[PDB]
Amino acid sequence: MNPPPPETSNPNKPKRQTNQLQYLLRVVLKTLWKHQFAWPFQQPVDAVKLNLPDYYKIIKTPMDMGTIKKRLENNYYWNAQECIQDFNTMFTNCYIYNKPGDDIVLMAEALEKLFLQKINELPT
Ligand SMILES: COc1cc(C(=O)NCCc2cccs2)cc(OC)c1OC
Repeated sequence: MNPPPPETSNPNKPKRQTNQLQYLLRVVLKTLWKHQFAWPFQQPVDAVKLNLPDYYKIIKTPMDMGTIKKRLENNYYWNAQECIQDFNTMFTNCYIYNKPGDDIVLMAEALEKLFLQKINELPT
């Protein structure tokens, strides 16, 4: 069975909006979303649908771009670094669950390179 997806709101967590977080939604996330390899990453891994009964037996900090998008829309994050950490968790989860050379890993590697390209320079 699937675990609950990561929270996208939390009333006792303080919220914040910054220029860098606005950019992370408007430019970084919304650009990566349109990439031809983004589709595996647009929603939480559904282990029942995808027939990955070991996924959440291996991956204990799940993350995906649909969750990140909702978090950005809700001003869930305190700063850009917190959001960037969720992207990095999403990519590393893929590398951990799989192995080098797998099609899904080739997709994550390409997306990670584009992500790094986009966050290399952030607004002030
Ligand atoms: C989001 O992370 C993952 C997503 C998928 C996924 O959508 N699989 C559907 C068919 C595919 C297989 C190869 C390319 S896409 C598979 C993974 O591992 C098999 C992942 O990593 C855990």
